[PDB]
Parts: sequence; structure tokens; C-alpha cells
Amino acid sequence: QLLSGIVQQRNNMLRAIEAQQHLLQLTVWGIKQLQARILGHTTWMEWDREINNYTSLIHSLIEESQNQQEKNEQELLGG
Amino acid sequence: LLSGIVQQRNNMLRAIEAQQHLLQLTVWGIKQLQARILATTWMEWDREINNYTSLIHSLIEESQNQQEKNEQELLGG
Amino acid sequence: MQLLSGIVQQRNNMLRAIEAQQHLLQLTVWGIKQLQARILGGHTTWMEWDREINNYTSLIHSLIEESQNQQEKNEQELL
Repeated sequence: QLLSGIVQQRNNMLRAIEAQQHLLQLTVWGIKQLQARILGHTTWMEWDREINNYTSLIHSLIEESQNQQEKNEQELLGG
Repeated sequence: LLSGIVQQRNNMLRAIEAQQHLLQLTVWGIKQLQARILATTWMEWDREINNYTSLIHSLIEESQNQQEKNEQELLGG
Repeated sequence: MQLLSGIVQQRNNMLRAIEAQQHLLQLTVWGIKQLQARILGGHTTWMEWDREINNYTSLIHSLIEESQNQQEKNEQELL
């Protein structure tokens, strides 16, 4: 019931943290590329597409985490 | 009828949400730099960074306080 | 009995992962600002930045992996 739903919620939040870690690593890559130029456009197109896909996945996982949060709260009410 | 562990507010998911706002701000910042390197609004970006950074650290601190209360309730039997 | 314990134990590692990812975020913000002040010695400082990224990335992957291990234990307990 409630503990089951909590465990299922943790799975989605953990996937979101993992996907956000990937997004972080992509931002680290972009910062490093620009720093090496200070001190191609196809590669940046690939960077943009990886950002888009992981951002889209994260928003999906957040939304499903939000949906499970409401199910859990309604599960707790009334019991 | 239940333990407070299973009812407390999910500030962890709130932190995940706010960290995604920060990530998307850093993506925007990187994209602007990229457009000039390869060839005001930045105060607004700085402000938004600071606001979400302040929010996230508040959620982390509250999540840590919940964690301490969760552990103590486990110990209370 | 043990499921509630495992749920609490996982929350600790997931919160630690979120904290470590926040420090990674702050490091990327630092790098973005350094490049922005340039547009609109330092080699050692950037190596120090690179070293902090690596240390926090390694910590995050460790906390994620152990959060996943506890997720599996929790799911198996439910089964």
C-alpha cells in the first residue's frame, strides 16, 4: 500500500538524480570546451540533442514522481 | 495511525525540482557563451542562480532535519 | 520492521547525493562566471576546479550506486 508506493517513488527520484548527474556531466563538458578555446558546430548540435533528451527524461521522471506523491498522500488519507 | 516518516513533506523532490531549474540556467549560460566564443540579462541570470541556490540549500537543510527526526523515530521503537 | 529502516537508510544516501550534486552545480556556475567575465597562473586554478569536479563526481556515483543497492533490497523485501 503506502510503503510499496514510497518504494516505487524512490525509484523514480533516484532515476531523476541519475539523469541530472548526466546533465551535469554534459555541462562540465561544455564549460571545458569553451575554456580550451579561450585559453564543431556538428559536435555542439550533438551536445544540444543530448541536453534535450536528458532534460526531457528528467521532466518526465519529475512528473511521475509528482503523480506518485499524490497517490501516496491519498493512500495515507483514510488508509 | 502511521509513522511520521511516511507522512512528511517530500522536500527531497522539491530539491530535485529546484536543482533542475539551476541546471537549465547553467545550460542557458553555456549556450550564450558558446554563441560569442565561436562567433542586463546576465544580472537576471545571476539573480535567478542565487534565488534557486538559496532555495535548494533551504530544502537540503530541512531534508536533513527530517532525516534526523526519521532516525530518532526509528530508534524510539 | 526492516523495510521502514531500509527506506530511511536510502533517504540518507539520496540526500547526500543531492548535496554533492549541488556542489557540482556550484562548480559549474563558477566556471560559467569565469568565462563570462572574460567575454563581457590560471592554469593551476582550473586544474583545481577540474580536480574538485572529479572528486565530487566520484562521490556522487558512489552514493547513487549505494542508493540503487538499497532500492533493490527494499523492492526484494516487498516481494
